[PDB]
Amino acid sequence: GSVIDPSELTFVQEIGSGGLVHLGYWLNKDKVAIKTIRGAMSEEDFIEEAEVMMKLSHPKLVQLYGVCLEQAPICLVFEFMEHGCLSDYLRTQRGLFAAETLLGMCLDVCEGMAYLEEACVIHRDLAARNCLVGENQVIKVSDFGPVKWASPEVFSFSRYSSKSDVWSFGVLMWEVFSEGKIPYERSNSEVVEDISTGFRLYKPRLASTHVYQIMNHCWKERPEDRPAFSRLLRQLAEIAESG
Ligand SMILES: CCC(O)(CC)c1ccc2cc(-c3[nH]nc4cc(-c5ccccc5)sc34)[nH]c2c1
Repeated sequence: GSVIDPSELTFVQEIGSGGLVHLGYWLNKDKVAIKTIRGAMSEEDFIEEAEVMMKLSHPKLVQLYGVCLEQAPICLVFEFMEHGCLSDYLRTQRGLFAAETLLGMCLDVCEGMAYLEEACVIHRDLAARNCLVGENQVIKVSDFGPVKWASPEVFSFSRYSSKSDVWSFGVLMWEVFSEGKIPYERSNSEVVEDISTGFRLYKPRLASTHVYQIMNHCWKERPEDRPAFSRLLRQLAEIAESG
């Protein structure tokens, strides 16, 4: 449920585009991020994803205040994340990040994805662009309600599972350690044929041998050979404890 009246919301500034993302206030008190509809995408599916997001509670997942239904275009009322999009945050603060900080960001994404794995929810589009940065560099997973991030089962047979999101997490891990670099920067059919041949993303300078090894385990051809998010969480924690 959670229905918000349009008069309660106050639009301040446009902060994102795709629909549009606006910085605003709810009841003239709380800082909120308002996601308005474009056109493309169904109005019911946009609300169906919001109902799923409001039922999943984890400190590493973005929380929703409510939904505006009365006036069209309809909108989602999200909590405001101070530093915004992860991919953009990595590019702006490039060269200022330490290896420990970048690994800490990957552990935050893996925490939220381990919760979704147990709750049997497939993300379908896990990327650095769909991750948000809050206060004290805390990373939260969004849009949990593009073949570069897709696994061989997805771009050829459209088989979605928890192991296909593991492949996406491997590509996400590459974006973090490369400090916001575009993966396979190359057309869709060019990369889809490159992956099957045996070509993967190169080793980033900031990432270590143990970090890149975990990325390749996520990049395994067979879904069964890839480790689960629950296992990956403990493997990433072992690197942070030692080096
Ligand atoms: C310096 C970062 C800043 O420029 C500050 C205004 C910025 C830019 C963009 C965003 C977006 C957010 C944000 N907070 N919470 C959400 C949820 C979002 C969302 C978008 C699409 C689908 C689902 C959720 S975007 C967002 N905070 C920002 C902060």
